[PDB]
Amino acid sequence: EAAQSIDQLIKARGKVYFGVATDQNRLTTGKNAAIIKADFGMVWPENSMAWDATEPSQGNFNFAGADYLVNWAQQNGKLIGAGCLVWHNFLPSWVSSITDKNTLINVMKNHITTLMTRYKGKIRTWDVVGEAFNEDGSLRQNVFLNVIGEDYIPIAFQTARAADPNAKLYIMDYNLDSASYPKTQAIVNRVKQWRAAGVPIDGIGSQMHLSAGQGAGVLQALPLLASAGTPEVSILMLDVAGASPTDYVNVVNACLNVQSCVGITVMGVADPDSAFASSTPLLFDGNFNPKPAYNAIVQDLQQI
Ligand SMILES: O=[N+]([O-])c1ccc2nn[nH]c2c1
Repeated sequence: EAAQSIDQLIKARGKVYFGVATDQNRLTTGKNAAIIKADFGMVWPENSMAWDATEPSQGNFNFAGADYLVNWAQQNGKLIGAGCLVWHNFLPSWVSSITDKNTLINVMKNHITTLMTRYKGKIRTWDVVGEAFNEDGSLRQNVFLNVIGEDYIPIAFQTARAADPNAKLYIMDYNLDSASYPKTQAIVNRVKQWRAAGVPIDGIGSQMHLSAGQGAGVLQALPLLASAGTPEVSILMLDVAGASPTDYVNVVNACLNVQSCVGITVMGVADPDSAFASSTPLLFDGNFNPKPAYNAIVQDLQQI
């Protein structure tokens, strides 16, 4: 049927992409590769770029999984996003146990530089820092904050910019879906401050793991995120419990409404492959058929 690719359609509305998280296992099973080829314009590593996947012991990197994704995307004419370079998730014990500031700075910089160098010029977007905020808006006391202090964030970004000046560098977080929530306000205020200091934060990414009914709030939250003045914002990790068309369409329209929002990435293709499968929160069902939300996004994006 005509005009059924949400990536094609969103590009026709002036956005950069509709993306999806994937990896080698997905691409070689199910109908994921077919759907991604037809319907999506950008891919991200669901897991293969995580620190645990990529640097399981100090200085010793594992690239096979990430290489597969990058190669597949290149072969299929897809943009690539990657991350997360610095966050509290998926950290090897060898990182978490470091207590010396200069050591951890250099570990972090080597992790950033190594990964970004390997894929230099190939990656549109890097999520450099993730999940840096507490729910109250204070900085999360992860190993980086505890050992390095708050400079870890400027250092990460500056390191990333040096490693691959072509990439757009993002900070990302979750629970940025309500404009009145302290975390949402805080990331804006801190990103403004960091950018005023010359930190090269090109984007804020909103990890939109949503419960039912939360789409509507994003119409206010996304404009708020864009007010930090980054050149870009994006929607990441999108899924919605229940997959209501109302929620999905509100999210998409938030993207359309926000000039600086470049695109939307969904957390996966088909429901059974979600970490939240019982909430059937994705755009394709367990037989790989598009769900009502997919079709509602198509109608919303269709336009002489
Ligand atoms: O948007 N994404 O779905 C997504 C998935 C994994 C990631 N790791 N870093 N950034 C990511 C974005």
